[PDB]
Amino acid sequence: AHPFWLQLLYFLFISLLGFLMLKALPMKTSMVPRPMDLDLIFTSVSATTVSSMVAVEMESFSNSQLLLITLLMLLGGEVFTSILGLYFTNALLMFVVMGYHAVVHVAGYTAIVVYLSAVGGAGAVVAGKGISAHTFAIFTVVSTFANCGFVPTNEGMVSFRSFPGLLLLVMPHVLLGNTLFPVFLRLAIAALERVLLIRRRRGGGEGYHHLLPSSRTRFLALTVAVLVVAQLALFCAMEWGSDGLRGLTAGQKLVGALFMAVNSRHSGEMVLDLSTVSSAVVVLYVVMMYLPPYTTFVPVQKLLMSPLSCLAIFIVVICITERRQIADDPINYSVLNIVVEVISAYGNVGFSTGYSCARQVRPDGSCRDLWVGFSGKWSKQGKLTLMAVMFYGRLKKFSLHGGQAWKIE
Amino acid sequence: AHPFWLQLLYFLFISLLGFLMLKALPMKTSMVPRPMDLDLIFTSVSATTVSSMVAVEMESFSNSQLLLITLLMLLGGEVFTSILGLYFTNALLMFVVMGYHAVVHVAGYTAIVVYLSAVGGAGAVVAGKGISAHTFAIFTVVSTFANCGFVPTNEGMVSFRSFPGLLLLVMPHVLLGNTLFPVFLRLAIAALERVLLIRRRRGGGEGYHHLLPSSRTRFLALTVAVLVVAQLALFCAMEWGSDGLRGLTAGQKLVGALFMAVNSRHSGEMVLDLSTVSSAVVVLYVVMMYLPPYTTFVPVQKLLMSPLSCLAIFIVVICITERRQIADDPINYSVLNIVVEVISAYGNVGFSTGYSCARQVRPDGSCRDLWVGFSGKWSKQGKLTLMAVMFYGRLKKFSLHGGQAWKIE
Repeated sequence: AHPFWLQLLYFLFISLLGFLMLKALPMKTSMVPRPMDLDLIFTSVSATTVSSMVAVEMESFSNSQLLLITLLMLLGGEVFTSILGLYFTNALLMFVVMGYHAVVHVAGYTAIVVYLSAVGGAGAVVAGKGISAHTFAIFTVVSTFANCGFVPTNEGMVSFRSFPGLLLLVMPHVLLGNTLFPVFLRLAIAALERVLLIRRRRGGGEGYHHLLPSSRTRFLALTVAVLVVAQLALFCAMEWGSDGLRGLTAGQKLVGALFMAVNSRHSGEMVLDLSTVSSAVVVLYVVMMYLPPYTTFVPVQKLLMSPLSCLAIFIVVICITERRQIADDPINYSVLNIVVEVISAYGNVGFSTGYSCARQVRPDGSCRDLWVGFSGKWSKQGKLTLMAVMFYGRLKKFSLHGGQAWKIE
Repeated sequence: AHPFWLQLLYFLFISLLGFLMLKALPMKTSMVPRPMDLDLIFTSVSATTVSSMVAVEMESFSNSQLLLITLLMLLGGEVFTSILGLYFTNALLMFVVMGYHAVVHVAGYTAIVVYLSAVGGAGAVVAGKGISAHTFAIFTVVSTFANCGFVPTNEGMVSFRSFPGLLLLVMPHVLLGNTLFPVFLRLAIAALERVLLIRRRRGGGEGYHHLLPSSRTRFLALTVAVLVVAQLALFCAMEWGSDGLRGLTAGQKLVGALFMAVNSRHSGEMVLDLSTVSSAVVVLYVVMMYLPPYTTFVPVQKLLMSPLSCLAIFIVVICITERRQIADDPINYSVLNIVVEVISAYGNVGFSTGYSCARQVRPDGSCRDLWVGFSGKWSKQGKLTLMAVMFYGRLKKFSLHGGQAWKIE
């Protein structure tokens, strides 16, 4: 069995199960009609293929569907699908990877809740939202760590903006579950060595696709900081006296800047909104957000097309069939925003510029803009194509090749 | 001597000489003040690195500077720089390549002028422009064939729109000088064989970077038609009842559609305007316009970055330093338009969406919009960065590698 097919079926079945059990469960309170089936399946797909693509307000979700999405996105986190693959490849490192999965989860949702309760601060916010502190902590942890980014509140982290606690206490899980997974894996195996030599020193790699040679661990930790600090520097050199950053203090704004820079890689947790930000920053986000997480700067089948060519074709489709809204509301439906959304689907971040109705070239009729955050392109065909891009991007490691026959000079 | 350095100096010196002799020569009539030095050097760079980037109206150019640009873009056409490289590599195929250069030029500017004179039709247009029929034919031929696209008239080919003569009689030179150069080279060597075997059959290639194995000639002629027909089909399936295509007949509109599809690769001659065209067509143009001309679908130094990464960095720069106009006039300065311009500089097509002032979100003050056609980003820094992209894109064959150290999963 080709692991591509196996994981495709895994994700498809888990998404279907999540969608069904999300449809069944009660909705928060009773005054919100259940969203159309497409929105629900979109939320299930986003949760499974750890990303975000909110597409449905998170304050319109019960405390039961919150746990459902918790266990729908955990089953779909990178480390888990890695453990589930090791199990089949084992029929001993699986034990340690699962142990650290559990350890980091426990630390996360036993520290976030402690911060929430002990020091009130931004504790009344979640209480007003109707989300329990325990459920909020669980959802955030199983999201952020799985590098999903789904936040319990409609605001996202902008509600927790102006409070650095849940930003520096959450991001470490972004840096502990998706990109710097091998680095901390090796670093903790170094401590475990007190008691497992064959896993450390160079060899066959134990057939573990998420383990790298020691050289590449340190060299991938370099690419990260150099990209994280690059995004942080650009965002602090462009959007520092911006309109969406005025009421924050210097430290309480740099916290959000670092959160955005770190999460932009493959987590997708937003504290700002990607509409009042210069296009030279969202372009850098797109560029640093298309890159696969184990992409390293090492200074030391023919019918398939390259991932960038596939993204080009998908953007071509999104623009080809969602006309009459690009030509009607160009500011909101700018090809920059379309590209950002498509490459968020592909990169499994879930960055979204939203659909602030104030940006319409001309306000027509009743525009009671929802707080979904750019629920795709508000067309069924576009939502389906975006979900296809999402599924193609989750299993990107099995198609990253491409090209070949497209032979350049 | 690394040929990259030699050709860089060649292009730099030729551009400087062209700029100086363009500054010296009289301007058309006397009522047009000479454009600022940056615009003149921009025109020289565009002519040298066969592209377009009009940046200065062509009806404000004398009949002497027209010949200057004629001989400034010929010296810079791909075939010529290939012959000049063969000369140095010869210190016999140089003779045949030069012969066919001359033959196609002669046919072009002895047929276009014949069509212009014999059948009046769109002959009064150029007469009104003030451009002589002979000079118009020369400029068009030395442009189109060198795949430059500079058109003598301010309109471009939209003035010659509604007249298929100068569209199907010019495009063949687009398909005879840049992309299907090797195909016709081999096909004509087949006829010459009547009299040169070692150049045809597989061997060392004679060190000719513009010659391909017979298999790749037929396989590159495939990629072209399949891309040409793809662009033609998309443009005819989207922009066929458009506003900028209403007054044309079915055949007289399909002629322009085919002209746009064929020229979009590496010529850059516009009959329409890239503002009243759906973004799903300009996106396809960008995708089919970043590809190098000898790119084939074959179904049978560490500090450098990949060409797409370099383009990403250049677009990041263009957006980073040309702020306050993206946030002030988003419709005209859309990142889609910026990307189109940057990848036109890189691909050496010279496609330009123009700056129709009607597209401003709010018309402020006196906007006497020029007919330049998107003279860069109307900022000196942006014009310089665009010229740098242009020079980096002309000698793309010497940097197409890149990446390496950026090691993906």
